Amino acid sequence: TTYDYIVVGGGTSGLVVANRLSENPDVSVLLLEAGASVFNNPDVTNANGYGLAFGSAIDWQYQSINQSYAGGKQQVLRAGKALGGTSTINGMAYTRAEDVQIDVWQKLGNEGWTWKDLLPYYLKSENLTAPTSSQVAAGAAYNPAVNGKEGPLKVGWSGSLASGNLSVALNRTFQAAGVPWVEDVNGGKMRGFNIYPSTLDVDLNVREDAARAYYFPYDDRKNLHLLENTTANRLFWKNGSAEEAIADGVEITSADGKVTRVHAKKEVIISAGALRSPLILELSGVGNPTILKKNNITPRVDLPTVGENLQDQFNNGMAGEGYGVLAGASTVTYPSISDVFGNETDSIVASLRSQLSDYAAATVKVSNGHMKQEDLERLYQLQFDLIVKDKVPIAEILFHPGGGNAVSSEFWGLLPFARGNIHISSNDPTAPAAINPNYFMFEWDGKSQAGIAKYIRKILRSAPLNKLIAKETKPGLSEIPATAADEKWVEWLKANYRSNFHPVGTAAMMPRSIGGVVDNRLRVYGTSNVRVVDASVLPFQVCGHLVSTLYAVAERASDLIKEDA
Ligand SMILES: Cc1cc2nc3c(=O)[nH]c(=O)nc-3n(C[C@H](O)[C@H](O)[C@H](O)COP(=O)(O)OP(=O)(O)OC[C@H]3O[C@@H](n4cnc5c(N)ncnc54)[C@H](O)[C@@H]3O)c2cc1C
Repeated sequence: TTYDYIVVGGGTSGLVVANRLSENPDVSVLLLEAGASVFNNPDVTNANGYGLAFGSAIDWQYQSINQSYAGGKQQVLRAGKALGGTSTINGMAYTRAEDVQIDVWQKLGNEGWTWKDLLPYYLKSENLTAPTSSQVAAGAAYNPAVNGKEGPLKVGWSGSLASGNLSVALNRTFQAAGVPWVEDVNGGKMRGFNIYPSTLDVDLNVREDAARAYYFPYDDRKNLHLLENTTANRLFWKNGSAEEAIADGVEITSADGKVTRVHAKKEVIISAGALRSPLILELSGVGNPTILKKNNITPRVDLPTVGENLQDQFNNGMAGEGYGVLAGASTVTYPSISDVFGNETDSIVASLRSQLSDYAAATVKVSNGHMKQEDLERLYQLQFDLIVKDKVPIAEILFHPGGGNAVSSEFWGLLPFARGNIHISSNDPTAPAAINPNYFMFEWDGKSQAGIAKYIRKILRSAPLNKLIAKETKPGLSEIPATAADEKWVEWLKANYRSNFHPVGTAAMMPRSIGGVVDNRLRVYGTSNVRVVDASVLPFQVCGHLVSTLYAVAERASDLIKEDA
């Protein structure tokens, strides 16, 4: 039961690592996956099936604690339980990050993590199919210099894509609001309006999940091994004389309930997702001693920010009704703070600036003092500067034809300041975690969401879109009158929001001295040979949809692992 590498979690990120490490025929790799293949699951393969698998056997359906700042209700936190992980149930959108927000990773002390360093790995991951003439006419575009042609992840546009009145009107309406069309949001500058591509195999007309990309075309490799329906509980350690912890292997529970062990000669890579990887660490004795001791776990490594620094987004939705049939492309708009707030920007900025130290003080308490005031002030300053000085997008706004006369919009603030945490509730590896994203904790988080909603209301009634749109239907003017105060908007947003399912930061890549959990090679502090490679390591949220960046991070991590070997 001994392998060179064990990769825990055959998901979006884990499959990349397993693929790349097994390129060396003399290296054995074991993948552990709690779920199973969805190669033949038609609700996964369905190119238009986003949403169908929600609440099914392939959705973990994690649940938050009461969201005390958001009206008190608990929230489902969805995630894929499948070979391919969350890439099997997600919305398939392929968008990246702002260059300067990846550059911040190196600024805060993560050597080698910048846009210029990550770009080659975005390229390495990707195989973009160029749009057809009909797709071009609909608005599909790309910058060849920033798209890969040979990577495992197929990317492209739907065969159903055709030009229509709605997407043309949106282009014009956003341009009139000062937000122009851009050919590609994936070259490090995201601001603009765009007919975005998807993780789609256009040759087959199926969802391109991580397993179809990185696993199945390679499953004849004799040095790559997969255990499906197999849950990793925790790591166990070599018993020696030195302080530094050396992982010996992983304890697993199989479908028949048998608990056994597998061993790693080189390293254990944890890729179980942002809502599981930190828990695996805690159960292994890597985490906050107070939490471990409450659960009768002896610390192997005192690393009290494991599970801290959880950052997620929340989304809301609006809708309109056309005079007639609405048709065309699905579109994304990434507006900056000044795009959303216009002439009130300076006042919004002044208010936010006056709040940063107070946000930090509140977050210190969330972490029971394990993130320091000074450190959080500096982290929040970096985010503030991205918003205010670099003018990174503060919102994602999707517009979709909804069939017939319907148009829907789905939107979210990209960079809320709220931080929460996730922690084990017991030493029992089956026990649900206490998950607390702290949605709506800070004024900016709700105020920006309300600003975005108000902006969308304005767009729906602006020229030339207002020639197509008869009225707003959600919330509509009955539910939220034209003269309603911001509190009415915030109350409505709180009553109707969903998690955006973009949790990051629970094993954050930062210097240990500022509260990081992993180093710049993704190695867990205090260990020799344990890495986390998944959304847990992102130290801040990004502007785009996560898989593109997670694939790139895992591609780069794979090279770092090989170099260390
Ligand atoms: C509904 C939804 C829609 C989304 N929309 C988009 C979108 O349109 N575009 C986009 O880019 N991103 C989207 N996202 C986000 C993106 O899909 C995820 O952030 C990303 O897939 C997470 O990758 P990961 O490697 O961190 O974890 P995952 O892909 O979740 O992988 C973790 C893997 O570990 C397994 N696992 C967990 N615990 C254990 C255990 N103890 N033992 C063994 N295995 C375990 C899981 O079953 C899973 O396969 C969406 C997410 C959701 C939930």
